[PDB]
Amino acid sequence: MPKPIYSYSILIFMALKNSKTGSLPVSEIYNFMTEHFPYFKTAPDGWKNSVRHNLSLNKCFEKVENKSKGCLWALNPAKIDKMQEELQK
DNA sequence: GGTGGCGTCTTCA
DNA sequence: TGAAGACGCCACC
Repeated sequence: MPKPIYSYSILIFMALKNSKTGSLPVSEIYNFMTEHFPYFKTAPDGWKNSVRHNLSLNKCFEKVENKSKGCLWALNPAKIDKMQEELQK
């Protein structure tokens, strides 16, 4: 169908804020996106790469220390207001 | 061949 | 300057 109106940053923010602990491995970010935005179930390859590009670059998201193979990703708490504002559009 | 972290390159404002 | 994202690389298993 159409792409979501949301940037990848906001899509990731939705996935993480919706989670039980507030952090997810990227495989579960993908599952959130395909479950909530069925566009991604059939989207051309590459979108996963873009999600991970955003996670690494954006200081909005922080890589969490593995507790006891993918890392967990979490929100930068100082950037939640900004992400919340952008979501309200 | 898939996965995940991060990089390159272009477009645009 | 830099947001934004399409697309690439490569260590690792």
